Order: sequence, then structure tokens, then C-alpha cells
Amino acid sequence: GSFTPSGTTGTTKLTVTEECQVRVGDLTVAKTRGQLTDAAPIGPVTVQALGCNARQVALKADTDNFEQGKFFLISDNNRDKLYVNIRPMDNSAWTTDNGVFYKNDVGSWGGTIGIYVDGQQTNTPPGNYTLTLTGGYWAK
Amino acid sequence: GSFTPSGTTGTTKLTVTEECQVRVGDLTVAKTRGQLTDAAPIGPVTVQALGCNARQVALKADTDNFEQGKFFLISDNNRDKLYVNIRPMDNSAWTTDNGVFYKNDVGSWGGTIGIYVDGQQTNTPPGNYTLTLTGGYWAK
Amino acid sequence: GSFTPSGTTGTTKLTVTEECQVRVGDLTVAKTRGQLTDAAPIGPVTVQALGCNARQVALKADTDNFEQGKFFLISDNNRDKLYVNIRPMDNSAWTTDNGVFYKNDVGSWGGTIGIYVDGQQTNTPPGNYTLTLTGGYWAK
Ligand SMILES: [Cl-]
Ligand SMILES: [Cl-]
Ligand SMILES: [Cl-]
Repeated sequence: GSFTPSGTTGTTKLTVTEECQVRVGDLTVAKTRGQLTDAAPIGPVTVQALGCNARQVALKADTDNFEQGKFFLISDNNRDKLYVNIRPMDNSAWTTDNGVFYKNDVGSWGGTIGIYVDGQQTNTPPGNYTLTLTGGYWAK
Repeated sequence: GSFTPSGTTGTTKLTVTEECQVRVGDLTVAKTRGQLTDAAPIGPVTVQALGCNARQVALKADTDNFEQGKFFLISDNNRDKLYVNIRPMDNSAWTTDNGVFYKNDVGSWGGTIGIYVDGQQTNTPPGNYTLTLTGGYWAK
Repeated sequence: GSFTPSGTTGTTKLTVTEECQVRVGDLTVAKTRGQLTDAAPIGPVTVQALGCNARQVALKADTDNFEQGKFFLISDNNRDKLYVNIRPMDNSAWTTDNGVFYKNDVGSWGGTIGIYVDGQQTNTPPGNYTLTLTGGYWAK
């Protein structure tokens, strides 16, 4: 089925730095390549579906954030990637399908969407990584 | 007369969604096409003119936010538009002139600038709409 | 030596306005051309170096923010510039070298980086000026 854009767009930003890391300006999520182990949590993302009691809540990553059934934060150079798994902190089940991550069952779902590093990638070049998600519902 | 750029730039963002609306990430102004009735308030915009006791306070919409004496929020695709009226919450009178919205009389004016949907547009495609306003004064 | 990108990116924004200045929307740093005197402080920038006890903390301005040993905020038109000096509020000593501003001695330094107008420039056109700084360490 096809995702129907219907919601705001969230983003997970992560700055990857060497062991000696300098934080200039405002605070953001930063990590040393060393901490980029498998299952290492990045940020999280809050979600609140409204009036979706008859539709399946969904999230759609930007086209540069998913390929071949895998989500990854993209660098400011649109080259380097940080592969991550997307999972809700509750029991709930979801299905991934071409960048879309939709809930298996209807309901005005809400809560947090965890994002963890997908397999140790301690060799990821330092830089500014982003993952953009757009809310919406889904049908086939 | 011509508007003289002299101030910061404010923005009114609105995300238009279907009835089943999902809010991913940080909170912002969102609305279902259904709520886009006439006079339906969007956001508002705060304004504070300083040292303008001898000049007429003014606001200038981006070139993509006004045409032929009408302001409209533009979509991220620079195609879809949401027509809106711009009005101050006080008695004060203003004059619209080629994207500029200036106060009829001088004075270091301040307060809120309301933005309401201009005529029912419940068929406006879902997406991210923006209206950019720049502060300044005006003379002829 | 060469700067090693390793940290987040801070920014100093300043809106330059005429004497009659209108602040539309959210609040930001604004100044009238008149206030752009020599040594007139703009914003400041917070810095926190971590695990840098064996490396020299550093800051690197965007390529459009420095030339020939001088930093300057750039306008949204990538033309107008506001020359500024960069200095830490503490006794500490630093060295400028091709857009990089690095600490003379190692140590996980932290604190504030002052930014003051470099010589009276009361004729700087009104507009939106920015200075982008990226954290990191430095070696030769
Ligand atoms: Cl998490
Ligand atoms: Cl309003
Ligand atoms: Cl300062």
C-alpha cells in the first residue's frame, strides 16, 4: 500500500566527533565514533497520532534516509551514513516498507520511537548526521 | 512609497493534514483541511517597533507570500497556497500595498498580528505552509 | 598545522537595522548601524571541549566568515560583512590561523567566546549577518 502524508516532520540529528570533542554553541546530540557500537541509542522521536482510530499510523523517512529496507542517518555531504534501527518503546508491532514504518494495527497511537545504531560502526567519519521522519497514515 | 527593510524576520508556519493527523517530533501548528474554514485563525505574530516615533511601522511578506493585494502561506513545493488575512488585534488601522502591511500613523507600535484563513479553503493539499514577514518602516 | 573537525557547529546571528527598528516574530540579536562602534559586543558563543586533555581546543569559521586573518559575519546576500574580533572572556591565549582559532595550550577548555565589532562600522547595510563556528582540535 501507499503512505499518505498527513502530519508534521520530525528529525533526529547526531553529530559524530573524535575522542576529543568540542561543543560549540547550543547543545545537541553528539557522539564519538567509539560510542557508535551496536544498539547504541541515538536520539528518540516523539509521536502523537490524532483522529487515527480507523487508520494505521505511519512514519516516512526522507528518500536519503532509507534504502533497501534499512534506515540510516545521512551526513551533510549526502555521502556518509549511520545505519539505525527504528523501534517504539512499547510492545506494539510495526512493519517497514520502502522507508515507511507503519503500525500493524489501527488506533490513535502515541509515544516514543527509539533509534539505535544498527551494528557497530565505530569507523563512521565525524560530521553532522540527520534522519528526517514525516507523520501520516497508511493503506494498501 | 517604498518599504525600508529595518528589523528581524518573523514566520508563520502551518502544517496541513488530513483528518487522521500524525505529529512526529517537535510540536508545531497543524490543521486538518476540514478546519481551514473562513476566518479560521492560524498562528499569530509578535511585533515590537523601537525608536519608530516618527516613522510608520511596516511588515513585508516574502515575494512568494503575496500577489495582487493578497497574502498567502506558500507550500514547501512553492506551488500550493493558503490565502490569509493579516490583522492586528488592536483598533489600529493599516494599509496593504504590494506585500507590505504598514501602519497608517507613526508611533513605536507593538503587539500581535493575527493571521486568519481568507475564505474557506477546505481543499488545500496537506503539506508545510509558511509565511515570512520582515519588520521595517515605510515612506512614499 | 591542520584543524581536525570534531564537534558541533555554533552560530552568531545579528540583524542590523536602521534607527527605527521593527522586531517581527521571535526575538534575536539586533543592532542599529549606529551601535556598530568599535569593540561593541555582538553575541557570545559557548564552548565545551571534552576529552581534550592532550589536544589543543579549536574553532573554525565557515569559509565565508574569514579572510586574510580576519573574521567577519556574512550577510544573507554573501556580500556585506561585519568584521569582528573573537576573544575568550578568560586570561587564556589563542592563535588565529586561516579561519581557525585554537587554544595555545592543551586542556579540556570551556567557557564563553566573545565577539566584538572590529573597528567602527556604522555604515554596514541593514540585513541578517551570520558567523558560523565549528568545534574541533588542532595539530601541526
Ligand atoms: Cl533512544
Ligand atoms: Cl491568531
Ligand atoms: Cl559578548
